[PDB]
Amino acid sequence: GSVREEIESLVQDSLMEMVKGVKNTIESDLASKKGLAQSTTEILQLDPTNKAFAKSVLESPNLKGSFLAIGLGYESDATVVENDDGWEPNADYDPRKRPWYVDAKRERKLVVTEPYVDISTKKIIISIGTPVYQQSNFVGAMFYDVELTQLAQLVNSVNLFDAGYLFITTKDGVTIAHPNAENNGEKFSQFLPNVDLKEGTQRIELDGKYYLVKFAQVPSESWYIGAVVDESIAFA
Amino acid sequence: GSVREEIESLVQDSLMEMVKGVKNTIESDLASKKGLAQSTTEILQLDPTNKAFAKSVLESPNLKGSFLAIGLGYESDATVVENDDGWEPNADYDPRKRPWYVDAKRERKLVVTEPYVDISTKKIIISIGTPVYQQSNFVGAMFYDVELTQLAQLVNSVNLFDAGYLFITTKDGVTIAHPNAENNGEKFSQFLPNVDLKEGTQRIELDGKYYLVKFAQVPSESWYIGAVVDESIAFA
Ligand SMILES: [Ca+2]
Ligand SMILES: [Ca+2]
Repeated sequence: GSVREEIESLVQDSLMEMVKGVKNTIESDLASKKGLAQSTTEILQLDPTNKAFAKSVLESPNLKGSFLAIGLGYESDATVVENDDGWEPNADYDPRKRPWYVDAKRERKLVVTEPYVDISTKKIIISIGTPVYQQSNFVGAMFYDVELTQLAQLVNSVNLFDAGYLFITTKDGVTIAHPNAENNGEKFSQFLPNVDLKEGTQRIELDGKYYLVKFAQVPSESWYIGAVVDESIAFA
Repeated sequence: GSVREEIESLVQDSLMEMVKGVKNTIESDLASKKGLAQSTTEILQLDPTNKAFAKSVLESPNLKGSFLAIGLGYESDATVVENDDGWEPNADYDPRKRPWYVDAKRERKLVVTEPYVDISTKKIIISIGTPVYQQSNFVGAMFYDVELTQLAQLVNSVNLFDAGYLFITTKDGVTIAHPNAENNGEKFSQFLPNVDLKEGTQRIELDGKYYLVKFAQVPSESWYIGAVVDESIAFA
Protein backbone atom coordinates (compact mmCIF):
# COMPACT_ATOMS: atom_id res chain seq x y z
CA GLY A 1 0.00 0.00 0.00
CA SER A 2 2.35 2.72 1.21
CA VAL A 3 5.25 0.59 -0.03
CA ARG A 4 3.87 0.82 -3.58
CA GLU A 5 4.11 4.59 -3.41
CA GLU A 6 7.51 4.39 -1.71
CA ILE A 7 8.71 2.13 -4.55
CA GLU A 8 7.21 4.56 -7.08
CA SER A 9 9.14 7.35 -5.44
CA LEU A 10 12.42 5.43 -5.75
CA VAL A 11 11.73 4.57 -9.37
CA GLN A 12 10.87 8.11 -10.50
CA ASP A 13 13.73 9.71 -8.55
CA SER A 14 16.26 7.29 -10.03
CA LEU A 15 14.96 7.75 -13.58
CA MET A 16 15.31 11.51 -13.32
CA GLU A 17 18.78 11.21 -11.85
CA MET A 18 19.76 8.86 -14.66
CA VAL A 19 18.40 11.16 -17.36
CA LYS A 20 19.89 14.36 -15.97
CA GLY A 21 23.27 12.67 -15.83
CA VAL A 22 22.88 11.77 -19.50
CA LYS A 23 21.67 15.30 -20.28
CA ASN A 24 24.85 16.75 -18.78
CA THR A 25 26.92 14.36 -20.88
CA ILE A 26 25.20 15.60 -24.03
CA GLU A 27 25.47 19.25 -23.04
CA SER A 28 29.18 18.83 -22.31
CA ASP A 29 29.88 17.07 -25.59
CA LEU A 30 27.94 19.65 -27.58
CA ALA A 31 29.57 22.65 -25.83
CA SER A 32 33.05 21.25 -26.41
CA LYS A 33 32.23 20.58 -30.09
CA LYS A 34 30.82 24.10 -30.44
CA GLY A 35 33.89 25.63 -28.78
CA LEU A 36 36.18 23.78 -31.20
CA ALA A 37 34.06 24.84 -34.19
CA GLN A 38 33.98 28.42 -33.01
CA SER A 39 37.76 28.61 -32.58
CA THR A 40 38.47 26.80 -35.85
CA THR A 41 36.26 29.20 -37.74
CA GLU A 42 37.88 32.24 -36.08
CA ILE A 43 41.32 30.92 -36.89
CA LEU A 44 40.39 30.31 -40.54
CA GLN A 45 39.08 33.91 -40.60
CA LEU A 46 42.69 35.08 -40.34
CA ASP A 47 42.90 34.17 -44.06
CA PRO A 48 39.64 32.54 -45.19
CA THR A 49 40.34 32.50 -48.95
CA ASN A 50 43.60 30.66 -48.39
CA LYS A 51 42.49 27.17 -49.44
CA ALA A 52 45.90 25.65 -48.65
CA PHE A 53 45.83 27.07 -45.11
CA ALA A 54 42.23 26.05 -44.67
CA LYS A 55 42.93 22.48 -45.75
CA SER A 56 45.89 22.27 -43.40
CA VAL A 57 43.79 23.32 -40.44
CA LEU A 58 40.98 20.87 -41.26
CA GLU A 59 43.50 18.04 -41.64
CA SER A 60 45.15 18.67 -38.25
CA PRO A 61 44.65 15.45 -36.29
CA ASN A 62 42.83 16.53 -33.11
CA LEU A 63 40.26 18.54 -35.02
CA LYS A 64 39.96 15.93 -37.75
CA GLY A 65 39.45 13.31 -35.03
CA SER A 66 36.66 15.32 -33.33
CA PHE A 67 34.11 15.28 -36.13
CA LEU A 68 32.92 12.92 -38.85
CA ALA A 69 33.91 15.53 -41.43
CA ILE A 70 34.73 19.21 -41.72
CA GLY A 71 34.52 21.51 -44.67
CA LEU A 72 34.33 25.06 -45.90
CA GLY A 73 32.16 26.13 -48.83
CA TYR A 74 32.75 29.46 -50.56
CA GLU A 75 30.08 31.95 -51.58
CA SER A 76 31.96 33.18 -54.66
CA ASP A 77 32.88 30.13 -56.75
CA ALA A 78 30.87 27.43 -54.90
CA THR A 79 34.12 25.55 -54.29
CA VAL A 80 34.65 23.46 -51.16
CA VAL A 81 37.62 22.43 -48.99
CA GLU A 82 36.97 19.35 -46.86
CA ASN A 83 38.79 16.66 -44.90
CA ASP A 84 36.68 13.67 -45.93
CA ASP A 85 39.14 11.03 -47.17
CA GLY A 86 36.49 9.02 -48.98
CA TRP A 87 34.59 11.81 -50.68
CA GLU A 88 35.17 14.39 -53.38
CA PRO A 89 32.29 16.72 -54.37
CA ASN A 90 30.48 16.15 -57.69
CA ALA A 91 30.54 18.73 -60.47
CA ASP A 92 27.02 19.68 -59.39
CA TYR A 93 27.61 19.80 -55.63
CA ASP A 94 26.79 23.32 -54.45
CA PRO A 95 27.56 23.97 -50.76
CA ARG A 96 25.49 27.14 -50.83
CA LYS A 97 22.42 24.94 -51.21
CA ARG A 98 23.20 22.70 -48.24
CA PRO A 99 21.29 23.09 -44.91
CA TRP A 100 24.44 23.81 -42.87
CA TYR A 101 25.27 26.64 -45.24
CA VAL A 102 21.75 28.06 -45.43
CA ASP A 103 21.28 27.89 -41.65
CA ALA A 104 24.63 29.54 -40.93
CA LYS A 105 24.05 32.28 -43.47
CA ARG A 106 20.51 32.93 -42.22
CA GLU A 107 21.47 33.15 -38.54
CA ARG A 108 24.92 34.72 -38.95
CA LYS A 109 26.22 32.64 -36.04
CA LEU A 110 27.02 29.08 -35.03
CA VAL A 111 24.05 26.81 -35.62
CA VAL A 112 23.22 23.14 -35.20
CA THR A 113 21.18 21.84 -38.15
CA GLU A 114 18.07 19.70 -38.17
CA PRO A 115 18.75 16.10 -39.15
CA TYR A 116 19.46 15.75 -42.87
CA VAL A 117 20.90 13.34 -45.45
CA ASP A 118 24.67 13.56 -45.69
CA ILE A 119 26.04 13.71 -49.26
CA SER A 120 29.14 11.71 -48.29
CA THR A 121 27.93 8.88 -46.06
CA LYS A 122 24.38 8.86 -47.47
CA LYS A 123 23.14 8.70 -43.84
CA ILE A 124 21.13 11.05 -41.64
CA ILE A 125 23.53 13.34 -39.79
CA ILE A 126 23.45 16.70 -38.05
CA SER A 127 26.05 19.41 -38.54
CA ILE A 128 27.41 22.40 -36.72
CA GLY A 129 27.40 25.21 -39.27
CA THR A 130 29.32 28.48 -38.94
CA PRO A 131 29.56 31.55 -41.15
CA VAL A 132 32.95 32.72 -42.34
CA TYR A 133 33.70 36.47 -42.63
CA GLN A 134 36.48 38.37 -44.37
CA GLN A 135 36.57 41.74 -42.58
CA SER A 136 32.78 41.88 -42.12
CA ASN A 137 32.08 40.37 -45.56
CA PHE A 138 30.42 36.95 -45.72
CA VAL A 139 32.68 34.77 -47.87
CA GLY A 140 31.15 31.39 -47.04
CA ALA A 141 30.24 28.78 -44.43
CA MET A 142 31.60 25.69 -42.64
CA PHE A 143 30.19 22.34 -41.64
CA TYR A 144 31.27 20.17 -38.76
CA ASP A 145 29.44 16.88 -39.20
CA VAL A 146 28.25 14.79 -36.26
CA GLU A 147 27.85 11.02 -36.73
CA LEU A 148 24.57 9.92 -35.19
CA THR A 149 25.46 6.33 -34.28
CA GLN A 150 28.25 7.84 -32.17
CA LEU A 151 25.77 10.21 -30.61
CA ALA A 152 23.44 7.29 -29.87
CA GLN A 153 26.33 5.40 -28.22
CA LEU A 154 27.01 8.46 -26.09
CA VAL A 155 23.42 8.88 -24.75
CA ASN A 156 23.45 5.15 -24.08
CA SER A 157 26.79 5.46 -22.22
CA VAL A 158 24.96 4.32 -19.13
CA ASN A 159 24.02 0.85 -20.27
CA LEU A 160 20.37 -0.04 -19.73
CA PHE A 161 21.06 -3.28 -21.60
CA ASP A 162 17.83 -5.25 -21.90
CA ALA A 163 16.02 -2.94 -19.43
CA GLY A 164 15.73 -0.21 -22.08
CA TYR A 165 17.42 2.61 -23.95
CA LEU A 166 17.87 6.34 -24.42
CA PHE A 167 17.36 8.47 -27.49
CA ILE A 168 17.42 12.10 -28.62
CA THR A 169 14.89 14.17 -30.57
CA THR A 170 14.60 17.80 -31.73
CA LYS A 171 12.00 20.09 -30.15
CA ASP A 172 9.58 18.99 -32.86
CA GLY A 173 9.97 15.29 -32.01
CA VAL A 174 12.24 14.42 -34.93
CA THR A 175 14.67 11.67 -33.88
CA ILE A 176 18.33 12.66 -33.70
CA ALA A 177 19.81 9.57 -32.14
CA HIS A 178 18.46 6.09 -31.52
CA PRO A 179 19.97 2.57 -31.09
CA ASN A 180 18.40 1.81 -34.50
CA ALA A 181 19.60 4.56 -36.83
CA GLU A 182 16.71 3.83 -39.15
CA ASN A 183 14.59 5.96 -36.83
CA ASN A 184 16.82 9.00 -37.27
CA GLY A 185 15.20 11.89 -39.11
CA GLU A 186 11.72 10.50 -38.46
CA LYS A 187 9.10 11.44 -35.88
CA PHE A 188 9.72 9.55 -32.69
CA SER A 189 6.09 8.40 -32.56
CA GLN A 190 6.95 5.58 -34.97
CA PHE A 191 8.70 3.71 -32.13
CA LEU A 192 6.79 5.37 -29.24
CA PRO A 193 3.11 5.86 -30.21
CA ASN A 194 0.75 8.05 -28.11
CA VAL A 195 3.58 9.51 -26.07
CA ASP A 196 3.60 13.26 -25.58
CA LEU A 197 6.82 15.15 -26.08
CA LYS A 198 7.14 16.86 -22.70
CA GLU A 199 9.37 16.86 -19.63
CA GLY A 200 8.26 14.44 -16.95
CA THR A 201 7.42 10.74 -16.72
CA GLN A 202 4.73 8.83 -18.58
CA ARG A 203 3.62 5.27 -18.01
CA ILE A 204 2.52 3.25 -21.02
CA GLU A 205 1.12 -0.17 -21.82
CA LEU A 206 1.82 -2.62 -24.64
CA ASP A 207 0.76 -6.26 -24.29
CA GLY A 208 0.41 -6.21 -20.49
CA LYS A 209 3.92 -4.91 -19.84
CA TYR A 210 4.43 -1.43 -18.45
CA TYR A 211 7.07 1.00 -19.70
CA LEU A 212 8.35 4.28 -18.34
CA VAL A 213 9.22 7.18 -20.58
CA LYS A 214 11.17 10.08 -19.14
CA PHE A 215 12.01 13.20 -21.15
CA ALA A 216 14.43 16.00 -20.26
CA GLN A 217 15.31 19.02 -22.39
CA VAL A 218 18.75 20.23 -23.51
CA PRO A 219 18.37 24.04 -23.30
CA SER A 220 21.12 25.01 -25.78
CA GLU A 221 19.46 23.37 -28.80
CA SER A 222 16.07 22.44 -27.29
CA TRP A 223 16.76 18.76 -27.87
CA TYR A 224 14.84 16.25 -25.81
CA ILE A 225 16.62 13.35 -24.20
CA GLY A 226 14.26 10.40 -23.78
CA ALA A 227 14.62 7.18 -21.85
CA VAL A 228 12.39 4.12 -22.39
CA VAL A 229 12.45 1.71 -19.45
CA ASP A 230 10.96 -1.78 -19.02
CA GLU A 231 9.69 -1.77 -15.43
CA SER A 232 9.67 -5.56 -15.03
CA ILE A 233 13.32 -5.89 -16.03
CA ALA A 234 14.72 -2.65 -14.62
CA PHE A 235 13.16 -2.97 -11.17
CA ALA A 236 13.08 -6.74 -10.63
CA GLY B 1 17.47 1.99 15.36
CA SER B 2 17.00 0.68 11.83
CA VAL B 3 15.93 4.19 10.81
CA ARG B 4 19.37 5.50 11.81
CA GLU B 5 20.98 3.12 9.35
CA GLU B 6 18.33 3.88 6.74
CA ILE B 7 19.08 7.60 7.16
CA GLU B 8 22.81 6.85 6.95
CA SER B 9 22.18 5.03 3.70
CA LEU B 10 20.33 8.03 2.24
CA VAL B 11 23.05 10.42 3.35
CA GLN B 12 25.97 8.42 1.93
CA ASP B 13 24.19 7.63 -1.34
CA SER B 14 23.30 11.28 -1.90
CA LEU B 15 26.82 12.49 -1.09
CA MET B 16 28.32 10.11 -3.63
CA GLU B 17 25.78 11.11 -6.24
CA MET B 18 26.54 14.77 -5.59
CA VAL B 19 30.29 14.27 -5.84
CA LYS B 20 30.22 12.12 -8.97
CA GLY B 21 28.08 14.75 -10.67
CA VAL B 22 30.73 17.34 -9.77
CA LYS B 23 33.49 14.97 -10.91
CA ASN B 24 31.87 14.70 -14.34
CA THR B 25 31.66 18.48 -14.53
CA ILE B 26 35.39 18.75 -13.86
CA GLU B 27 36.27 15.97 -16.29
CA SER B 28 34.18 17.60 -19.01
CA ASP B 29 35.70 21.03 -18.47
CA LEU B 30 39.24 19.64 -18.45
CA ALA B 31 38.72 17.48 -21.56
CA SER B 32 37.27 20.40 -23.51
CA LYS B 33 40.18 22.64 -22.40
CA LYS B 34 42.66 19.93 -23.39
CA GLY B 35 41.00 19.45 -26.78
CA LEU B 36 41.23 23.19 -27.47
CA ALA B 37 44.88 23.28 -26.37
CA GLN B 38 45.71 20.26 -28.47
CA SER B 39 44.12 21.72 -31.62
CA THR B 40 45.61 25.18 -31.05
CA THR B 41 49.07 23.71 -30.71
CA GLU B 42 48.64 21.57 -33.85
CA ILE B 43 47.44 24.56 -35.79
CA LEU B 44 50.39 26.69 -34.64
CA GLN B 45 52.65 23.80 -35.75
CA LEU B 46 51.74 24.66 -39.34
CA ASP B 47 54.20 27.57 -38.93
CA PRO B 48 55.46 27.70 -35.32
CA THR B 49 58.20 30.32 -35.81
CA ASN B 50 55.71 32.74 -37.33
CA LYS B 51 55.25 35.05 -34.33
CA ALA B 52 52.67 37.20 -36.14
CA PHE B 53 50.55 34.13 -36.99
CA ALA B 54 50.97 32.77 -33.50
CA LYS B 55 49.86 36.02 -31.91
CA SER B 56 46.84 36.19 -34.18
CA VAL B 57 45.72 32.73 -33.17
CA LEU B 58 46.17 33.41 -29.44
CA GLU B 59 44.21 36.66 -29.75
CA SER B 60 41.22 35.03 -31.49
CA PRO B 61 38.27 35.66 -29.18
CA ASN B 62 36.89 32.18 -28.41
CA LEU B 63 40.30 30.80 -27.54
CA LYS B 64 41.32 33.95 -25.70
CA GLY B 65 38.05 33.73 -23.75
CA SER B 66 38.66 30.08 -22.75
CA PHE B 67 41.78 30.54 -20.65
CA LEU B 68 43.22 33.10 -18.25
CA ALA B 69 46.20 33.47 -20.58
CA ILE B 70 47.93 31.71 -23.44
CA GLY B 71 51.49 31.91 -24.62
CA LEU B 72 54.26 30.30 -26.58
CA GLY B 73 57.89 30.33 -25.44
CA TYR B 74 60.68 29.53 -27.89
CA GLU B 75 63.64 27.27 -27.24
CA SER B 76 66.05 29.25 -29.45
CA ASP B 77 65.91 32.89 -28.32
CA ALA B 78 63.83 32.52 -25.12
CA THR B 79 61.29 34.93 -26.60
CA VAL B 80 57.57 34.63 -25.81
CA VAL B 81 54.30 35.43 -27.60
CA GLU B 82 51.33 35.79 -25.25
CA ASN B 83 47.81 37.20 -25.12
CA ASP B 84 47.92 38.70 -21.62
CA ASP B 85 46.76 42.31 -21.99
CA GLY B 86 48.17 43.39 -18.64
CA TRP B 87 51.56 41.72 -18.77
CA GLU B 88 54.76 41.97 -20.76
CA PRO B 89 57.70 39.69 -19.83
CA ASN B 90 60.72 41.17 -18.01
CA ALA B 91 64.17 41.22 -19.57
CA ASP B 92 65.01 38.27 -17.34
CA TYR B 93 61.85 36.21 -17.93
CA ASP B 94 62.91 32.87 -19.40
CA PRO B 95 60.00 30.62 -20.45
CA ARG B 96 62.34 27.64 -20.69
CA LYS B 97 62.65 27.78 -16.91
CA ARG B 98 58.91 27.79 -16.23
CA PRO B 99 57.11 24.62 -14.98
CA TRP B 100 54.71 24.47 -17.96
CA TYR B 101 57.70 24.50 -20.29
CA VAL B 102 59.78 22.00 -18.32
CA ASP B 103 56.84 19.61 -17.89
CA ALA B 104 55.88 19.76 -21.57
CA LYS B 105 59.45 19.26 -22.71
CA ARG B 106 60.01 16.38 -20.30
CA GLU B 107 56.83 14.50 -21.23
CA ARG B 108 56.71 15.42 -24.93
CA LYS B 109 52.92 15.63 -24.76
CA LEU B 110 50.09 17.67 -23.28
CA VAL B 111 50.52 18.02 -19.53
CA VAL B 112 48.69 19.70 -16.67
CA THR B 113 51.14 21.30 -14.22
CA GLU B 114 51.21 21.17 -10.45
CA PRO B 115 50.00 24.37 -8.82
CA TYR B 116 52.56 27.17 -9.14
CA VAL B 117 52.94 30.94 -8.81
CA ASP B 118 51.91 32.79 -11.95
CA ILE B 119 54.35 35.50 -13.09
CA SER B 120 51.51 37.70 -14.39
CA THR B 121 48.78 37.57 -11.75
CA LYS B 122 51.15 36.70 -8.88
CA LYS B 123 48.61 34.02 -7.84
CA ILE B 124 48.70 30.23 -7.66
CA ILE B 125 47.48 28.83 -10.98
CA ILE B 126 47.76 25.62 -12.96
CA SER B 127 48.55 25.45 -16.65
CA ILE B 128 48.07 23.12 -19.56
CA GLY B 129 51.47 22.86 -21.21
CA THR B 130 52.12 21.51 -24.70
CA PRO B 131 55.30 21.00 -26.71
CA VAL B 132 55.62 22.62 -30.11
CA TYR B 133 57.41 20.78 -32.96
CA GLN B 134 58.74 21.97 -36.30
CA GLN B 135 58.92 18.80 -38.42
CA SER B 136 59.96 16.60 -35.47
CA ASN B 137 62.22 19.28 -33.97
CA PHE B 138 61.27 20.74 -30.59
CA VAL B 139 61.14 24.51 -31.06
CA GLY B 140 59.37 25.42 -27.82
CA ALA B 141 56.33 25.07 -25.55
CA MET B 142 52.92 26.62 -24.81
CA PHE B 143 50.99 27.46 -21.68
CA TYR B 144 47.25 27.64 -21.28
CA ASP B 145 46.65 29.10 -17.84
CA VAL B 146 43.70 28.08 -15.67
CA GLU B 147 42.39 30.57 -13.08
CA LEU B 148 41.78 28.75 -9.81
CA THR B 149 38.99 30.91 -8.39
CA GLN B 150 37.05 30.05 -11.55
CA LEU B 151 37.83 26.40 -11.01
CA ALA B 152 36.64 26.68 -7.40
CA GLN B 153 33.38 28.29 -8.59
CA LEU B 154 32.93 25.40 -11.00
CA VAL B 155 33.33 22.59 -8.40
CA ASN B 156 30.97 24.57 -6.19
CA SER B 157 28.46 24.87 -9.07
CA VAL B 158 26.07 22.86 -6.96
CA ASN B 159 25.63 25.29 -4.12
CA LEU B 160 26.05 23.76 -0.67
CA PHE B 161 25.73 27.27 0.74
CA ASP B 162 26.15 27.13 4.52
CA ALA B 163 25.94 23.31 4.55
CA GLY B 164 29.49 23.03 3.17
CA TYR B 165 31.76 23.18 0.15
CA LEU B 166 33.78 21.31 -2.44
CA PHE B 167 37.46 21.55 -3.27
CA ILE B 168 40.11 19.94 -5.49
CA THR B 169 43.56 18.57 -4.68
CA THR B 170 46.35 16.82 -6.62
CA LYS B 171 47.12 13.15 -5.93
CA ASP B 172 49.61 14.31 -3.30
CA GLY B 173 46.99 16.33 -1.40
CA VAL B 174 48.10 19.75 -2.66
CA THR B 175 45.07 22.04 -2.96
CA ILE B 176 44.11 23.08 -6.49
CA ALA B 177 40.85 24.83 -5.84
CA HIS B 178 39.13 26.02 -2.68
CA PRO B 179 36.55 28.72 -1.77
CA ASN B 180 39.46 30.49 -0.02
CA ALA B 181 42.24 30.72 -2.60
CA GLU B 182 44.75 31.18 0.17
CA ASN B 183 44.68 27.40 0.56
CA ASN B 184 45.73 26.82 -3.04
CA GLY B 185 49.18 25.29 -3.45
CA GLU B 186 49.20 24.10 0.16
CA LYS B 187 48.52 20.68 1.65
CA PHE B 188 44.83 20.27 2.25
CA SER B 189 45.45 19.16 5.85
CA GLN B 190 45.70 22.81 6.88
CA PHE B 191 41.91 23.15 6.56
CA LEU B 192 41.07 19.43 7.06
CA PRO B 193 43.39 17.91 9.72
CA ASN B 194 43.61 14.11 10.27
CA VAL B 195 41.68 13.33 7.11
CA ASP B 196 43.11 10.67 4.84
CA LEU B 197 43.29 11.34 1.14
CA LYS B 198 41.30 8.37 -0.19
CA GLU B 199 38.06 7.62 -2.02
CA GLY B 200 35.13 7.00 0.30
CA THR B 201 33.45 8.81 3.18
CA GLN B 202 34.96 9.83 6.50
CA ARG B 203 33.16 11.21 9.52
CA ILE B 204 34.98 13.77 11.64
CA GLU B 205 34.44 15.75 14.83
CA LEU B 206 35.27 19.33 15.78
CA ASP B 207 33.58 20.92 18.80
CA GLY B 208 30.69 18.44 19.01
CA LYS B 209 29.57 18.93 15.42
CA TYR B 210 29.97 16.12 12.90
CA TYR B 211 31.22 16.62 9.35
CA LEU B 212 31.28 14.34 6.33
CA VAL B 213 34.17 14.26 3.93
CA LYS B 214 33.74 12.50 0.60
CA PHE B 215 36.57 12.13 -1.91
CA ALA B 216 36.37 11.00 -5.54
CA GLN B 217 39.23 10.79 -8.03
CA VAL B 218 39.50 12.36 -11.49
CA PRO B 219 41.32 9.63 -13.48
CA SER B 220 42.80 11.84 -16.23
CA GLU B 221 45.01 13.88 -13.88
CA SER B 222 44.54 11.93 -10.63
CA TRP B 223 42.97 14.95 -8.96
CA TYR B 224 40.78 14.38 -5.95
CA ILE B 225 37.46 16.11 -5.64
CA GLY B 226 36.52 16.59 -2.00
CA ALA B 227 33.28 17.65 -0.37
CA VAL B 228 33.01 18.83 3.24
CA VAL B 229 29.47 18.63 4.61
CA ASP B 230 27.96 19.87 7.89
CA GLU B 231 25.54 17.09 8.86
CA SER B 232 23.38 19.24 11.14
CA ILE B 233 22.73 21.83 8.44
CA ALA B 234 22.69 19.60 5.35
CA PHE B 235 20.32 16.98 6.75
CA ALA B 236 18.09 19.01 9.07
CA1 LIG C 1 37.77 14.64 -49.90
CA1 LIG D 1 51.19 40.99 -23.03
